[PDB]
Amino acid sequence: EDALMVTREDGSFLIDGTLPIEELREVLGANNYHTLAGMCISYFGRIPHVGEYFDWAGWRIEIVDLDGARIDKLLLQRLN
Amino acid sequence: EDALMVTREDGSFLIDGTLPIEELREVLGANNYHTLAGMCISYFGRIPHVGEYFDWAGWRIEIVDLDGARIDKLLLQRLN
Ligand SMILES: [Ca+2]
Ligand SMILES: [Ca+2]
Ligand SMILES: [Ca+2]
Repeated sequence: EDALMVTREDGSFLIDGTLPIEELREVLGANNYHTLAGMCISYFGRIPHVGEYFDWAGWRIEIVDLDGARIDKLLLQRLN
Repeated sequence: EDALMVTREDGSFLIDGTLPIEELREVLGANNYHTLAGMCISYFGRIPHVGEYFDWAGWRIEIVDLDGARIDKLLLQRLN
């Protein structure tokens, strides 16, 4: 089944909302949530629009796909 | 229901694979397919991996989310 994380040409990451935060911490070298999508909902306090973003642990996390209410895909880019 | 197209902060577009090609042509100012996902499958001749891309009509089209076999979200960026 679908890869949970993939690397783009520029080194940024496209990541499934279900990735556990523990695993996210490990792969970036960087509660009321235990997954990436959960962390997003916690931060925005609502279901974010695609294209909204926030910064966390020296990374920018941008919503890139929703499936209905599900935060399905995020883009992670290291802050410059 | 879900927006078919959204604009990112840098002006690039995140677009649903179901967007018809006619409508895509209009929004970019730019068969065996009539949708964006269809055009992708036609180009690759297989279901592409997330992060694969091609150039078409002065734009780069990058796969950014799959749902199983469905090409669910694409990133469109104007070639520099
Ligand atoms: Ca979607
Ligand atoms: Ca997906
Ligand atoms: Ca999806």
